[PDB]
Amino acid sequence: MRVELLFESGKCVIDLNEEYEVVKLLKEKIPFESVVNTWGEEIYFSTPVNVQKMENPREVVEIGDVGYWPPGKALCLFFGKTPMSDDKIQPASAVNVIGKIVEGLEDLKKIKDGEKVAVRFASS
Repeated sequence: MRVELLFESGKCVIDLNEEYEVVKLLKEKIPFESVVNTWGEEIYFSTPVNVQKMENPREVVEIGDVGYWPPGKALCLFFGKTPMSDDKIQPASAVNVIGKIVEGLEDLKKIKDGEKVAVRFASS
């Protein structure tokens, strides 16, 4: 299940495996908009969904994967090493890896902490 994220500065697209309740429940809440929040070298936003179940949790990811941040109802978008590591790009919590940054991996560095995402399903 694709999802395209347009911002003011640029855009990306992320793609999420439909085996997961959160992806199905997100289908009720797309398109949507949000404040693009930032933390070091990741971007997240206050999603309108609320699920805390996690079918495939991890404690580190690649520079091009996507999770959900259940405890704060946020997304994540990991595109560099945040300040919360030493060896490897560990996130703020044991987040699932349910999605992939299929696109946008350089334009994410040029966003601000408020470039108004407007999320869509992609395949427009």
